[PDB]
Amino acid sequence: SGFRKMAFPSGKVEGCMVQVTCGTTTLNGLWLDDVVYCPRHVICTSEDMLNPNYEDLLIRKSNHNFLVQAGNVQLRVIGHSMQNCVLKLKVDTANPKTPKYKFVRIQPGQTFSVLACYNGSPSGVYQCAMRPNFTIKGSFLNGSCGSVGFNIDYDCVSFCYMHHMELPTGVHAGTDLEGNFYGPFVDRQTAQAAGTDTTITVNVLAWLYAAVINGDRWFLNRFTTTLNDFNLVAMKYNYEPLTQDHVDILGPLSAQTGIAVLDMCASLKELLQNGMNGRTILGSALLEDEFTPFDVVRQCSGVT
Amino acid sequence: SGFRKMAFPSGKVEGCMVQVTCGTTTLNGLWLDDVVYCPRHVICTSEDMLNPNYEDLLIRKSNHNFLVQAGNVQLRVIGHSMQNCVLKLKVDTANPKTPKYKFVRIQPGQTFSVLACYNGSPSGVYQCAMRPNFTIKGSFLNGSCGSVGFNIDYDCVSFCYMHHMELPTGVHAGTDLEGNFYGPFVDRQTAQAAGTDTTITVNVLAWLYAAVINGDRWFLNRFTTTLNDFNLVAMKYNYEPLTQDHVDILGPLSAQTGIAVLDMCASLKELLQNGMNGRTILGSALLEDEFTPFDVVRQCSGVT
Repeated sequence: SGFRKMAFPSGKVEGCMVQVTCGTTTLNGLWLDDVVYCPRHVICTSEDMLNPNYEDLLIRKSNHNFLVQAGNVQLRVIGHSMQNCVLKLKVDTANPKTPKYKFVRIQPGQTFSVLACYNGSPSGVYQCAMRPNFTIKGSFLNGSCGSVGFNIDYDCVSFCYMHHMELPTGVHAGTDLEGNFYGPFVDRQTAQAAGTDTTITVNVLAWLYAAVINGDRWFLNRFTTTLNDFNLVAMKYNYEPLTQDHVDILGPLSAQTGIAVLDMCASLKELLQNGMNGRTILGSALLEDEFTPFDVVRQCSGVT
Repeated sequence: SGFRKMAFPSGKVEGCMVQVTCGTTTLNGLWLDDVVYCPRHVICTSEDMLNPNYEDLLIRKSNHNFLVQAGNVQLRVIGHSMQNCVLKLKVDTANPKTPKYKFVRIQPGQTFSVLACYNGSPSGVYQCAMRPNFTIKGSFLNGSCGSVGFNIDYDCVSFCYMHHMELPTGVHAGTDLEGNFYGPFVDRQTAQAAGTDTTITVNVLAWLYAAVINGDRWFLNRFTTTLNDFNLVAMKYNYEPLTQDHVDILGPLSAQTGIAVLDMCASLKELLQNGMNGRTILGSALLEDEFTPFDVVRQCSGVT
């Protein structure tokens, strides 16, 4: 019993973190096989960040200008290339701690663990969601760039995020491991406003199922609804529309609890309309949306 | 910017987790040097848990009855002893991944990371606090016993908790690594009710400092208070009394923000009396008390 914002164990990723320095910029790199992946803005001064031409800045850089340190041992850089917004530094040594891995590009609403790093050294691990506006609400200071987001399926690390940018609003933007930004963001210090941070409806419903499983049941009401009726209310409250695909994904939690998805929708509808009235659900005074249906099943079933 | 419930990177602890089986009971062990530490209730059937005599049950157990598996390799048990509520299984092999470590007994209000494990395999990491009633609000299923709580100071893991028990209220109880329960709890399936779960006042104040640092300032008011006046209000709201020792501990955050501790107390007093009025602080609708002043400084300064 109990339900926590739980991150993946970070060890497999800790084994991959390195320091990358180019001139006076130091950030983090991900070392997988004989390639170190890092944000291309490693090559920028803060002056350059205002209007960088990455291809032109990169011409002035040689392999030996990229200083890669793993622990307190230097890696030899034998090649470098730019792929979208990441650099790939080819080193002469395969990371002996390379886990089984994949690069995945996640969808908004999907959750992942972040290993916050500074100078190639892990400081902390926390759980995030790709927001519907393609920001993430992280905890990142100067030097945190190249920190990565990931999921683990048994022994396979799926890397889904690399940290590049903080927006003036103090929310975060970054890339998949192919260097493609999530959403419309760019690695330039310019006006970049985020769109509406809508609530991830399917995740709230999952978390209400988590609450029922863990004994928090006060919000279960006598009502049901339809997807169309629920969605009129979702729209009004800046919740994402619920699809039949979301209903299908919640099936296992519906089955485990015996509460029909549309009945839980009607409970959520009343919570939106009435509020919590000073009550809590799983120790929260607001409706939590950074647990996926898969997260709730995993945590409630104890997958390793 | 941003402020997250952040756990220590778990890798150093993942390297220590093993499976312990005695008869039909399987739980987790901590392997440090040539000793495996596990809950003594590994020797109990669920029938035994109703009224166990551990010394008498232990007489019927030999070294070879304790099956210790690290990955998919068996460790040879060459000795066993009971220390308070833990067993110490001496094995013939020092854990080659033993980090620098200490055993510490933490005080209520202190926070730590939990590596939730099943069958010696890590499932997740999350942040906890030793509650003022000496419970913790964890996420633990059958098989999670022997999962450990820890802090890390650079490269030294301080182990402070081992998971033993879920109370009928679905809150958690366990020991330090000397096998001494936190609070009055026992490793027996009996009536054990928790006392008042008071709010860790110094931790709330730390988290309000975190909020100011991270741009959330709407709750800063024009008032101050005294420790005695604040404490009259704390008492009424089931907050722990604030001491001058707590004020001293908040000094660095006071200094960084220029907000006197007693001014932040007066802001907290108004929040208690007025509520949040549907507003949030660092994405929470309630006052968070599982960040210590040290946690806020660490996360806000990026210690590795």
